[PDB]
Amino acid sequence: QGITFSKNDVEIIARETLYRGFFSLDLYRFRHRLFNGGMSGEITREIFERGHAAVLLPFDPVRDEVVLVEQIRIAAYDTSESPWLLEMVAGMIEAGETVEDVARREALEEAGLEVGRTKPILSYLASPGGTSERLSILVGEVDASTAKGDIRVHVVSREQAYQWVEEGKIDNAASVIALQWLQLHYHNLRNEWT
Amino acid sequence: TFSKNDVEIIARETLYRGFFSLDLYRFRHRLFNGGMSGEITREIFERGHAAVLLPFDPVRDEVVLVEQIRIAAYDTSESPWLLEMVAGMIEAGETVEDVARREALEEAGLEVGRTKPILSYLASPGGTSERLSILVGEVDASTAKGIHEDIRVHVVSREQAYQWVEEGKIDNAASVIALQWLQLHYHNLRNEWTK
Ligand SMILES: Nc1ncnc2c1ncn2[C@@H]1O[C@H](COP(=O)(O)OP(=O)(O)OP(=O)(O)O)[C@@H](O)[C@H]1O
Repeated sequence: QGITFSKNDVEIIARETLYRGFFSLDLYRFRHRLFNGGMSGEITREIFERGHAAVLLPFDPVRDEVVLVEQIRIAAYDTSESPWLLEMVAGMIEAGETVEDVARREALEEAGLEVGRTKPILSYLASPGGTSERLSILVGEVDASTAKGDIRVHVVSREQAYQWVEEGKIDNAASVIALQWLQLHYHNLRNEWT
Repeated sequence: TFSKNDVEIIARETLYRGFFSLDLYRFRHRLFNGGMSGEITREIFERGHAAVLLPFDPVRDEVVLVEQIRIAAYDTSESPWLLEMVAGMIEAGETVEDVARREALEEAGLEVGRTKPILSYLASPGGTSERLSILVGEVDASTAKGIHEDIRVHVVSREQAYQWVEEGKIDNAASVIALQWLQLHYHNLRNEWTK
């Protein structure tokens, strides 16, 4: 079956910016259809607005290796042993840029990686109870033996990277989603990129 | 190679206090080439942390999803009504399991049997501290009833739920992560819970 209602079954009455700095905190005021058939009353929700991002999983299909980038993310501090995380290449998307354009650029800049073919993985909402942020992931064909370049660049086997997901050593959403997808799809990907 | 001793959090300055909070972290950290950074500031969205339950019936190979509006999805989605995992915020002194069991009962009338941790992830750690801890919980999908803020309960085959991830019809991080895990692990999990 699936979801019942569409973007046309909600009325956004007004938006209000409660905080504006590098990012924003907005208040949405809205009403929406109910499953029974009625119309909700007026609801307000706080929403963290920080734009949207492109993510690239660098995968070498011949070596069966991924490239990860390590750097500090201070928001991890309170719930992690260390705030230095192993992550995918990623960048914010500015007006007029494509996901692929940003993903290729950041792969070159962050990890010194020239990307061959790309393929979409998935596009996901990071945490839609409280933020609008959407991240669109591509897998990018790389030669992992060329990975060069603060930030530290790591080359590891696909199996090792996935075991690190299982063990909680990689535990940021973008990387977890990308590496789980790779564990499910690497056979067909290796075939396609031969 | 760095630990928390390699960070100095100078201050956390309140930027906004409402239902959620926004703080300015002011900090210095050690550099890979040696030495410390200067003062760095980052805006961090603080909303607590969450417990997430993937309700899985191993006898029937079915999963239970809950549907409701998430207005933050509006600007980038076909619809702001999302198909999701049971979830709730963890309050002081609560365990992940306490919250998962409570929300499973309240939102979907489900009693939970055995549980296994799937994984615990940071939603978007460049800008928010939020951590979400996912459990898979054994349920009898023939007890999945809608109760009676506005939620609809869906019972679907695991294969359909995973096909919806592939198609983008399920596209929130918690549900994508849980259902990808299930697609990787269901054969062993069904054996473990039907032995
Ligand atoms: N939470 C935040 N609060 C304030 N500014 C931010 C935040 N996140 C990112 N920025 C700004 O966005 C720029 C690019 O963001 P990005 O996620 O690439 O950070 P980064 O990897 O720490 O970057 P940098 O190489 O500048 O250290 C950062 O240099 C910083 O100026």
